[PDB]
Parts: sequence; structure tokens; C-alpha cells
Amino acid sequence: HWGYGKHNGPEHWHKDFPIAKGERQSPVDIDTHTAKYDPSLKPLSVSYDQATSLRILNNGHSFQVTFDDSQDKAVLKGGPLDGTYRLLQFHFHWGSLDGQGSEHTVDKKKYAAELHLVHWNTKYGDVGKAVQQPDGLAVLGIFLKVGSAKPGLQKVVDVLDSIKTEGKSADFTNFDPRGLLPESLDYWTYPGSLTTPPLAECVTWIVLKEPISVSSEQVLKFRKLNFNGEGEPEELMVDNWRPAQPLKNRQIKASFK
Ligand SMILES: O=C1Nc2ccc(F)cc2S(=O)(=O)N1
Ligand SMILES: [Zn+2]
Repeated sequence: HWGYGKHNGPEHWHKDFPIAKGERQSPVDIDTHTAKYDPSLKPLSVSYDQATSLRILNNGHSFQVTFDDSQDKAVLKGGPLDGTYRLLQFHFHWGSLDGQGSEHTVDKKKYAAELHLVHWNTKYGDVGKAVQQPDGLAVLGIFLKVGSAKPGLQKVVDVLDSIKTEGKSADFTNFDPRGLLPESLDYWTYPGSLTTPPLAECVTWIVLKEPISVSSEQVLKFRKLNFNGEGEPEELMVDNWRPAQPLKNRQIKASFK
């Protein structure tokens, strides 16, 4: 029922999901002058060499690439995190125009898109249990700006025409998510939530400072996807981002000076 339209979009979500007005909702604006360097933070450990991708699919809100998380194969550790978080899936949020599309903002600047690499805390055994815990998930967020092409994204872009409509999926094995990362792992971190229903307050957010560049042709392909299912009226999948939410009693910490 929920979506991104005028009658079912983010301003309506609180009716079915009252946590939408909660104390640790995401995304947020990152005020770079107020975020404080925290020397007690550790370097991120992004260990994706053994990642096993499985499928790519259009879920009617985004497209996602899924991974085998039945073993410690692609894991996120370190930084603000305690323990080991397994990569489950990645997906994107993007705009109808290059000046909007990201969920997090940086000094109110919106990027053209935002990549979320979603990981869950193995101490909770499965992702369904993890989402019920304040430290159950860690999402690595990466901004996209439009400029040069990202070679590691092209294999994704080239298969999108096969998952145009909600409910479509395809095999997507042997994809290396390391090709989506920027050079630097400098980051901001804060406690937050899922950015779609159920908006559960279970996420340690880790937002990289360095955006990746993608080409206009790459992002244009995102914008040709459909929110609707096959044989329904075409509504382009664009502007599938939640706007920044109140920071409330939270501090955003920087890993870098
Ligand atoms: O739109 C989003 N929906 C999600 C849904 C489930 C998650 F586990 C993580 C996210 S997310 O907060 O990374 N982004
Ligand atoms: Zn997301």
C-alpha cells in the first residue's frame, strides 16, 4: 500500500507505521560542521572478497541484488560496530533529476542517488531477529554523483531491462560489490532506522564521505524501471527516496578529521 506517490508517500507512512515519528529515524541531514571527529572509532573493515551474489530483482520500490548470507562470506566489521555483520543485499534510491535522489544529505545537498549495502548482525542468527534489535543491522551508504561512468556498476545497469516491472527477477551470480566502493572509507555514523516501512529502529548507519561517480547513461537506466507490474499502467520508478528526518537526541560522528 505504501509507496512514494502523493497519496501513499513518506508523509503518509506514520499512519500504518507510527515509528515513522520515532526518536531514531533515517535518513538525516549530515551537518558537516557539527559532526564531531571521534578518535575512538576504528577503520571500517569491508571484506567482500568471498561475496556470492544470487539474484537481482525489482520489488516495486527499488531494485536489489541479493547475496548468500548463510555463512561469513562478505562481512562488515570495525568502525562503530561490535561483532560481524553479513551482507544480505544492496539496492539504490534515485531521483527523476540529477539534483535529487539521495536519502541522506550533506549540508542539505542531495546527490543523484544513494547505494545501500545492507548487513545484519550474526549474533542474532537471522535477519528477521536482527531487525528487532537496536544494533541488528549496519547499512553502508554511498552517494552517487553524475560524472564519469562507474565500471563496476555497468553489469547491473545492463540487466535492468530484464527486471523492468515489479515482481521480475533474474540470475545475478558472480557480481563483485567491491567495484561499487569509492577509494576512501572515511565515514559518518549515527544510530537510525530502515528508510522504508516498517521503519524499524535497528540500523547503525555508516555513510561514506566520498561519493562514487556514475554516468548520465547509467542513472538514466535506473529511471527506466517501473514501480508497476507487467501489464499495468506504466509509472516510472523515480524519486524512491525518503526525505531527511529530525535528528532529535542523536550525534553524528565522523571517522576523519
Ligand atoms: O529503503 C531502504 N529499506 C531497507 C529495508 C530493509 C533493510 F534491511 C534496509 C533498508 S535501508 O534502510 O537500507 N533502505
Ligand atoms: Zn535503502
